[PDB]
Order: sequence, then C-alpha cells, then structure tokens
Amino acid sequence: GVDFNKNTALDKNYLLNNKIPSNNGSKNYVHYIIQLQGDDISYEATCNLFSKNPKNSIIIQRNMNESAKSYFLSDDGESILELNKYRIPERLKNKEKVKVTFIGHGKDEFNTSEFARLSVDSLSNEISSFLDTIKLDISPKNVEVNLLGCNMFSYDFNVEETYPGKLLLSIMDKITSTLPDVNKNSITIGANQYEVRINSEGRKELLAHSGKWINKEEAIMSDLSSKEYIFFDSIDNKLKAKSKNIPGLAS
Ligand SMILES: O=P(O)(O)O[C@H]1[C@H](OP(=O)(O)O)[C@@H](OP(=O)(O)O)[C@H](OP(=O)(O)O)[C@@H](OP(=O)(O)O)[C@H]1OP(=O)(O)O
Repeated sequence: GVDFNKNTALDKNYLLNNKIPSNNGSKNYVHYIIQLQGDDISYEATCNLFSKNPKNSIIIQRNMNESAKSYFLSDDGESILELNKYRIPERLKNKEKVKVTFIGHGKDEFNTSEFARLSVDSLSNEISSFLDTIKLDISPKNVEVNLLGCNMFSYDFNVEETYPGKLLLSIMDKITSTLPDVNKNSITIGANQYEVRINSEGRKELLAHSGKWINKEEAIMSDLSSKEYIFFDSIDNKLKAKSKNIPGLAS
C-alpha cells in the first residue's frame, strides 16, 4: 500500500518547532541527506536524521526533481533556509569531509543490482551531477557515500560483485577528478548487511536476528555490525570491506 509518489513537501515549521527541539559533538563534516524516494517513511527518516544534527546537515528531497533544493538551518538557528539543489551555506564551506547519505529502500533480500530501484549506472550518474555541484562550494579531503537501506552488502560474495563495490569503482575517478584533495584512500562507501531504519529520534536502528530493533550501543554489545565500509586499497589495487563498529569483521 506504500505510496512512493506521495512526495510530502518539507514542512519547515515541523523541523523547527517539533523535530529539532525533540531530537537535537562537532562533526568534522557537512552531511548531505538525500531523500531519493517519495514515500513518507523516507520523508520521516530524512527529517529525523537532519533534526538530530541540524547545524551541519542539508536536506535534499531529490524525489521532487525539478523542484529539489538544499534546505538547511540558518546561522542563528531560527529559520530553515534554501539554496539551489546540493549547494550549502557559507559557514559549511571549510569542512574537510563530506558525508553524503542516500536514503533508500533495499529489498526484502540481499541484492547486487539496485539501490532505491536505481542501477549502479543510474546512481553513479546522479553522483556525478552531485560532485559537479558541490565542487562549487567545498574542496574536502575525505568523502563517504553512505547507502542507508536494507540488505545491500554481504561478505559471502567478492566485494567487487556487490553493489557498493561496483558503485565505488564506477565513481572513484569522478570523485578524485572533481575534488582534487580527495585521494583514493580517502573514499568510502557505507552499506548495511541488515535491515535498518531511522527511529523517531533520528537514530539508526538495525533489525537483529531476534526480531528486535536495536540502537548503536546495543548492536555493539550484541556483536552485530550495523554498517560496513567498502573501500579501494591502492597498495594492491583491490576493493575491500570491513566493519565500521565490530573490530574483527572484514573481507
Ligand atoms: O561520524 P560517523 O562516522 O558518520 O558516524 C556517526 C556517529 O557515530 P560514531 O562516531 O559513534 O561511530 C554518530 O555519533 P555522534 O557523532 O552523534 O557521537 C552517530 O549518531 P548517534 O549520536 O545518534 O549515535 C551516527 O549514527 P546515525 O546513523 O544514527 O546518525 C553515525 O553514523 P553512521 O550510523 O552512518 O555510522
């Protein structure tokens, strides 16, 4: 019954008066939060995630297409302001890292072909447009492209056959070409092995084997990895993967 074409427009007062007060450590990054699909679950996740760290984050409802724009918090915290799609305010242009999270649905099962119903080629092409735009504002040293959505990584396949591995090979030269202070060893793709969601406070939870949804701290105690990093190692020119949070787990 999910309507992926609902396309609820961002309510600025919802963020300022409800979500920021409810949900809001200097991160060294600008966080671009890109809502790819028009369902209300994606919309709420985008709002909630932004509202937890509103000063360094940007919302883009990419599902709005020609009407997509950057939304972000004013310097004084009293307003949600706007710029053209993927642009950022002056105060964020000196950050040395970019985190770009694509909010999407994965599938009921692991898959290697699509994220948010987008092929590697399709998402790569959008990332190319994104990179050509953010270079007008920022020249970081580090980039993470974070795929927030279920079942997009498995250690049972070669990293190069997985969607994040394929995506990294597809985009890495565009990243280093456009963002000249980013080298290959400073690009990572974030991906999930398990189902994930953003809770009503803007925190990521993972669906454990028990059927319980668990937060960051509980996942670590449970020895369950909520996010993998996929990266390219120039030393042997191979794609690799490792767990972000679980010291032992790697490709
Ligand atoms: O800084 P990142 O590498 O992008 O990771 C952040 C970071 O987690 P850790 O530094 O503990 O690994 C945030 O923690 P803080 O900076 O706020 O201390 C946490 O947000 P929470 O405070 O809510 O735990 C967030 O998690 P979330 O996805 O819930 O925004 C998580 O990002 P990742 O989940 O993508 O690793």
